[PDB]
Amino acid sequence: GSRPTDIKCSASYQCFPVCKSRFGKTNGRCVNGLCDCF
Amino acid sequence: GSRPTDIKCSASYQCFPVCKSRFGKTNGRCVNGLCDCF
Amino acid sequence: GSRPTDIKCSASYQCFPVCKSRFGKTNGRCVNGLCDCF
Amino acid sequence: GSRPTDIKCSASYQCFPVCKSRFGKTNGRCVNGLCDCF
Repeated sequence: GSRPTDIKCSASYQCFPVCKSRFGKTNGRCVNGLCDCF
Repeated sequence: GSRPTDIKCSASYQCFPVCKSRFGKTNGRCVNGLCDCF
Repeated sequence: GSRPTDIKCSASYQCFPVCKSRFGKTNGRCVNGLCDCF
Repeated sequence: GSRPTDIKCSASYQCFPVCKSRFGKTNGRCVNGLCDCF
């Protein structure tokens, strides 16, 4: 499933290292100012 | 070959985590406002 | 425990590659303008 | 000991994914607007 985070963002490119590091996930999206990982 | 994305960018440095995570590619380029991976 | 860096930042998303590269750590936080890793 | 790049940057945090992807290197520095890796 998806993993929402508390990491703030303004663009989805910013979410890829977070999503990889924290959850081993290879897809990230910046959704309402927060990284969401899937 | 190259793998285009829907990830918006304003500089090529932004594309490296996306290109690595999604496709295992070691180069990203911001091309017409979108990340391209190779 | 935590490992400080002198890598400058304005948001915590920026610190994830730094913390991974330097210390193998999967959490980064931008704390007073510098990456801190844990 | 460094590996220079043609990747444009404004801050050293931006160079960590570049340096990892291209050269397997765990340190990046933004030097005169370009990523340098070591």
